[PDB]
Amino acid sequence: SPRRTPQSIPYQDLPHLVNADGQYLFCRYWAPTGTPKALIFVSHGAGEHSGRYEELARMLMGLDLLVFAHDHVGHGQSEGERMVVSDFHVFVRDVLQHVDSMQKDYPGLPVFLLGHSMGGAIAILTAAERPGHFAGMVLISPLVLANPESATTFKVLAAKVLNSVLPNLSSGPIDSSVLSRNKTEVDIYNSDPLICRAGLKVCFGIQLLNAVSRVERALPKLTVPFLLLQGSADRLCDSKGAYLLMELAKSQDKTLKIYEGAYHVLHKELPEVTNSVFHEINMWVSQRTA
Ligand SMILES: CC1=CC(C)=[N+]2C1=Cc1ccc(CCC(=O)NCCOc3ccccc3CC3CC4(C3)CN(C(=O)N3CC5(COC(=O)N5)C3)C4)n1[B-]2(F)F
Repeated sequence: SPRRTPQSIPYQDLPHLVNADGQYLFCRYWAPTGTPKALIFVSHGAGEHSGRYEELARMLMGLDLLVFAHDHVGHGQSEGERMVVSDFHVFVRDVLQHVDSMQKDYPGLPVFLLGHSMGGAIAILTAAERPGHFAGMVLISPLVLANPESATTFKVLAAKVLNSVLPNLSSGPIDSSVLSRNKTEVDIYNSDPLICRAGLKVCFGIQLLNAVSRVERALPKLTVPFLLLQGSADRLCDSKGAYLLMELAKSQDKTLKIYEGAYHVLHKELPEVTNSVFHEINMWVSQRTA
């Protein structure tokens, strides 16, 4: 009986990678027909999975980048208790393993990171561990500062869980209605069986708060070029965090675009926003691969 995804598919039938904890991570690749000009790792966020990046990945592949991703532990088709992580650094360690593996297979190529929300915090922390080694980072509403209502809710609950033994204490789910003004994208999110929409475990929310704390400490070490895209009406990642990232990162090549009125998932927003997001990422990555 082979090791299977949480959805019962044998890993031997799928692209995969075994992490340092012996857990199978489901992997995705979008490689061009020609010779790749760069590599780019796509880092998905909490609750979701790498298949939600199909359209972005196909655009980047069309620029002759080799796009690759995996489902973070506890997410999508990867192993692990759902939306649990022993420590947030597991996510960063696993990204670095996959990046290092791909860099061996495609030596000499520059490597970019792209991350949304929790995946953007992962990307920041990944780049901060390897100053000078990444060519650029694209951040879509990265988790730099949590929505303050969410932060206060979990900080109070964290007091219970950090002082008692309450392993399964949960709060509300990530609210789908604040993900996007595009109702069809909200409905798609609520329909995808690979998305975990349960109430957030307090221990997982604690790791999200750990991510915020570690991102703050990482900013003085962050020198990678980056493009930062942020909606002004984001009720999940506070736009104040995007401004603070622009202020505190030491990168010499940093650009912020604010989408006025837009919600959290900018690459799945109203068409005017999403089209701009795709266009801006295309141009920014193109300029830095040439
Ligand atoms: C007056 C009032 C009363 C109450 C009660 N509220 C009030 C007001 C507000 C305002 C907002 C909220 C709630 C907003 C909400 O849902 N928080 C969820 C909990 O978040 C956290 C919990 C702990 C730590 C940190 C956070 C914030 C992070 C940011 C992410 C949660 C989103 N994720 C992420 O990586 N990605 C990928 C996704 C999925 O797929 C996509 O495509 N992208 C989303 C990480 N309230 B309220 F509290 F309801």
